[PDB]
Amino acid sequence: MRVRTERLTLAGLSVLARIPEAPKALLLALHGLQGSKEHILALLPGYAERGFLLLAFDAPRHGEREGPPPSSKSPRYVEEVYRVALGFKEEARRVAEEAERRFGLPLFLAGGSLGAFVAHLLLAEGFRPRGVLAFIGSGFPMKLPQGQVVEDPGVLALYQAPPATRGEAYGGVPLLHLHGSRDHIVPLARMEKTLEALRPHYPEGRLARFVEEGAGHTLTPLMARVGLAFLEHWLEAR
Amino acid sequence: MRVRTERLTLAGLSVLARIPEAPKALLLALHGLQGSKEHILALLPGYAERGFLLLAFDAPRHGEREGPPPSSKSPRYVEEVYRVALGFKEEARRVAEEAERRFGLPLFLAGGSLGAFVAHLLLAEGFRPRGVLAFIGSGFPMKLPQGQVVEDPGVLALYQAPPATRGEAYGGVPLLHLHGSRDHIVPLARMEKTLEALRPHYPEGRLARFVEEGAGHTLTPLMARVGLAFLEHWLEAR
Repeated sequence: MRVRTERLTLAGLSVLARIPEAPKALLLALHGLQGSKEHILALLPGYAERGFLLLAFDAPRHGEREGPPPSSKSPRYVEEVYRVALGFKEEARRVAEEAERRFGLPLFLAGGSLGAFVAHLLLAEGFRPRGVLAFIGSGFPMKLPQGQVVEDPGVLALYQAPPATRGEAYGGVPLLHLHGSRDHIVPLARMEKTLEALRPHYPEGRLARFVEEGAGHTLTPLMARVGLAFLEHWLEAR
Repeated sequence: MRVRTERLTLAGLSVLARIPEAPKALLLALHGLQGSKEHILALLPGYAERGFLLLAFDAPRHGEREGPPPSSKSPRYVEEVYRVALGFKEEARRVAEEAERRFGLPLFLAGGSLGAFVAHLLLAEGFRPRGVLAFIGSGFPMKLPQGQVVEDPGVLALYQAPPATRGEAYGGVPLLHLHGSRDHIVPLARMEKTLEALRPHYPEGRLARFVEEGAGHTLTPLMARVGLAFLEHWLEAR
């Protein structure tokens, strides 16, 4: 399918869009730390060409928005990363609720790294999309390095009760985690911890994982193809 | 896509074929213990419609062939199960090589349970398809139950040197293991042991796993859909 790149205004932010002629569904994509709305859409080859109306926006301090983004060399890095995440979550929820209204179609969510964590924050807070792809990520915030200072109440609360520890709130929304076995930014074990926390709250067949052996912290074209099949599976179901 | 079913003769065996009107690749499918050629093709919905010419034949002692198959009550159960696997392997390689000569299309393998182990036996002996789907299975033979007697030299050889311990002979052929977390016939850990044995021999990736949380020892529609994405990714690769 031919695909047109265009900008809308939803929930008051500027969203990059890829709209197909006969859209069959929407896909809101949330990028990773140090990423951008152009970056995440480029990592989803063939999706719009198959009928998914893609939408991405820059998280706080990223892309065209005012920086600077968090620096891993700062003792306030973690706090800034999750302040960005909490803002990204609040924005995403509104972007999705509007998008649905402006385009009237089933909506799925995709997030890479920080965006996958935000996808978990959204599900834990009751957001109900038709399915979620969580790439190179986790439902627990990153291990907190020694030497950091965290005083923000929102950030402390996410560490005290990570979203993946609230599986009962996820509504069994279909969820696929896609990961690389050698990821050093989000260790494989944190993705597996997320799946094990969610397991008991998910009806059989609705929760799954795909692991590319040897891959690191990169949303590979293989992961992208598998995620595309997963969204079509739930879109064509029941 | 029009698809028709027919019986062909390849390498002297009766092969069930599901033929699309526009074949872009071949998929030889190898059923599991107590299964049959019709059962394994029925568990691959949508594959022929996407352009895969599916082929399946009955393993020794199964389906239309003189049986019965091995019975778990027998002290020679394991011996008989792996002699069926060795026979099935030798036949499958001849069927695959004839199908490739005849249709000139990229060839992939899919195996379910014992058929997944047969796919491993083929890779360990240097058969080089474009990619392999190993559903609900493992590259190691089952744990030997107490009371089993194994005298067949060919089966003893499989325990002495399981195929997954010969990763260097696999030639980095793309391989995806698809499994259910609650499978007790082939425990999840046997599939993980397979991948860990092969990992050092797949330094360029192309090895992967897909685990459906809550699924058991069945080839689920979600597994089939993910396996079709893996095959299309490798078919399209350049």
